[PDB]
Amino acid sequence: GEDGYIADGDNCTYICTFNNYCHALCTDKKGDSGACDWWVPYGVVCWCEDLPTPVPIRGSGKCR
Repeated sequence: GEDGYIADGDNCTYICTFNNYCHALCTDKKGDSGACDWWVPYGVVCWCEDLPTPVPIRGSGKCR
């Protein structure tokens, strides 16, 4: 469906160092694939491709 940085129900991304971790995390959540992006406005977090609407991605605002 959509692409972006997988977040949790409280607007928080997931930290990473390796692409494998993000890949599994993303696939675990029905995505196509995933990779760790080292330079993002939130730090080094997971980015997913073709992630379903049931799963949230980061949006504008705070992580609480």
